[PDB]
Amino acid sequence: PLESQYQVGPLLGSGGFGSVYSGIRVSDNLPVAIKHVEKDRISDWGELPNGTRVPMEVVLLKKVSSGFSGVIRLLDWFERPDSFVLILERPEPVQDLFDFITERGALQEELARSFFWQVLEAVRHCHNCGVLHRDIKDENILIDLNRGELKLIDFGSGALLKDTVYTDFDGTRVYSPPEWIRYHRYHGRSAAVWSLGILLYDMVCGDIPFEHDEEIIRGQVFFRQRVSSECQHLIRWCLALRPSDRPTFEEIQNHPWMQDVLLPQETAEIHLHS
Ligand SMILES: C[C@@H]1C[C@H](N)C[C@H](c2ccncc2NC(=O)c2ccc(F)c(-c3c(F)cccc3F)n2)C1
Repeated sequence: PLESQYQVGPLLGSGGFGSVYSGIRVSDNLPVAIKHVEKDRISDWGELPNGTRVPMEVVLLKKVSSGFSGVIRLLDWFERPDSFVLILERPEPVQDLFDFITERGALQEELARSFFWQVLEAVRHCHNCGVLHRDIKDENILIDLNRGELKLIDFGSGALLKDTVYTDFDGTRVYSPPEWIRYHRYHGRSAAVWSLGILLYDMVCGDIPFEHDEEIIRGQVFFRQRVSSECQHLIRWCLALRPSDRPTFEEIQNHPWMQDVLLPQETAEIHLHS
């Protein structure tokens, strides 16, 4: 049984993704997050190695499970008559990047560099494991405040990574690329790089650059805060209108703005513990 193994704590939040609760594993008192999703609300379904019908999210989290701590670990999962329940690792203390940015405003470039580098390492891990997240954004990034380590969450809009065109999308529209808005078509890696440009702008400006479809299509970036020329260049490159003009993960990590990154513990020491 599920509610014999886990002591349910308060509701953390709910939305399109389902309902997420704080929890504790009864046996060892390990902090967990308990995600409930109704079967009717799941459009994308996957197949487990031994042919079991499960939400894509379970397939994807299983593919990215390893010792690497840049992706939230799926500890267990359960099927109920009209729902699925996922048990996820829960760092303590933790804060999502959206709340962190709301609280602190625009981030110092040294902090934004450390955070962006860790999300690039996490997204490269997903891609290397054949997983495309499709909803990279501040709300889907968790900060392990004690360790200065960032974790990617919510693979509910994800898909298996492929080299052919995607014509389906259920991620966040203001992080979606102009090829999706205009043609309902995009390729995995270049669409991920566009969302990364949106995220980097969000970190250094304290808000997203585009709100309307017309602004995404135009792709003209206005800087509302003081941002270095090198950081502005990387953002504008990730936000290139033509998908083939966007940098690869290697070109982002070799960019001059990305050099001399702080270690996660140094990041926590300078920017989080203080
Ligand atoms: C209340 C959340 C708001 C987010 N901005 C989004 C979170 C989310 C959305 C969709 N699917 C799954 C998720 N959550 C998770 O997998 C998950 C896993 C481990 C965690 F430590 C947390 C968590 C959090 F994210 C914020 C505060 C406290 C937490 F425990 N969440 C729910």
